[PDB]
Amino acid sequence: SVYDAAAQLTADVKKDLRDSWKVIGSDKKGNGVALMTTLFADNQETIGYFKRLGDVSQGMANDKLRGVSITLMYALQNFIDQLDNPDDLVCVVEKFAVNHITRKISAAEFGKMNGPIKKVLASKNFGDKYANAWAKLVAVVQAAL
Amino acid sequence: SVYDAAAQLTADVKKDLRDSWKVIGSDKKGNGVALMTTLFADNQETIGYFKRLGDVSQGMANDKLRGVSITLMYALQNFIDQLDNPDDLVCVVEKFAVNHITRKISAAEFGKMNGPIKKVLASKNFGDKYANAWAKLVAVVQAAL
Ligand code: HEM
Ligand code: HEM
Repeated sequence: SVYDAAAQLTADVKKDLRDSWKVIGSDKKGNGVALMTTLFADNQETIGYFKRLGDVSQGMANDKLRGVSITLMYALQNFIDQLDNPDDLVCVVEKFAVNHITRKISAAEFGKMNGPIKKVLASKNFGDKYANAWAKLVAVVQAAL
Repeated sequence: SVYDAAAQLTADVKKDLRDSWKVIGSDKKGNGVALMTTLFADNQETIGYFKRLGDVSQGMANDKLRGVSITLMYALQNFIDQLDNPDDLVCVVEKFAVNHITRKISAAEFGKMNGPIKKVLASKNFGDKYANAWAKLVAVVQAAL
């Protein structure tokens, strides 16, 4: 359950999330677009869910893609900000899950963002320890899907 | 159209938006809920759009309402952060407008948030000058609806 998943965010996991976000969250536009373009490159099958965006290969030059990419980073910002209060983290995660459920995004589908996150993290000198930390946060959302 | 509305965001207006946000945005849960509950109190009819939230009379105590309220504040955070780049502000405003258009929320209906905003600002001692600045930000989003 989402409540059990949130409890998996231990002290050190929370710390690693904050430490890496401090760097990653510094460039929301750049890292956000990198996240999306990597998702579409490594998992081309997900492009169908983003028909509204148009030609996704344009990257940064695609206004709709840039809009979604920047907005995506503020969702991550939101999650990180709620790490101190599990009750708040959960209600925000559930809200966030509602819109993805409406788009029929499964927990398995949602989990594909883990690849992109791991790569962007590694490009900034953050290794497996951090990728695993972020995977735990993603799992919280997966539990609500 | 959206670009044209963003043009009213002059140097002075952006300055007041940033200064007032520094305070208002420092308690996203508290002020976010204040905005929502005030909207519902002053315009009871807007509750019709939030049936999914359940018993909104519970306010802060309502997990779903609290979830929407906190998240709402991150949309504003997004906008404030994009003020110095019209291109980015526009793509993020248009993305934001997509979900509200799907909900059949007209520009006039969206404008009802001006009252709550003015009242929340007043509670932190930000007068009409600041309320006017925020009305202009709301006008940019209204231009997309
Ligand atoms: C770290 C993981 C993810 C985060 C934090 C995230 C965040 C967001 C946010 C905040 C929005 C914009 C608000 C909204 O329209 O609901 C959004 C839109 C969307 N997301 Fe996710 N998302 C994630 C992963 C994914 C994945 C992996 C898929 C699909 C395989 C997905 C599919 C969608 C779709 C289709 C939209 C609508 C885009 C549009 O038409 O504007 N998301 N996501
Ligand atoms: C400053 C003004 C406003 C801001 C920044 C704002 C922000 C947001 C955000 C961030 C979301 C979550 C993402 C999404 O589902 O689209 C949202 C959801 C929503 N907003 Fe707005 N909004 C504003 C005003 C309004 C107004 C005035 C109405 C109605 C008259 C409205 C109706 C909705 C509805 C119905 C939802 C869905 C709530 C749910 O069931 O989860 N919004 N809004």
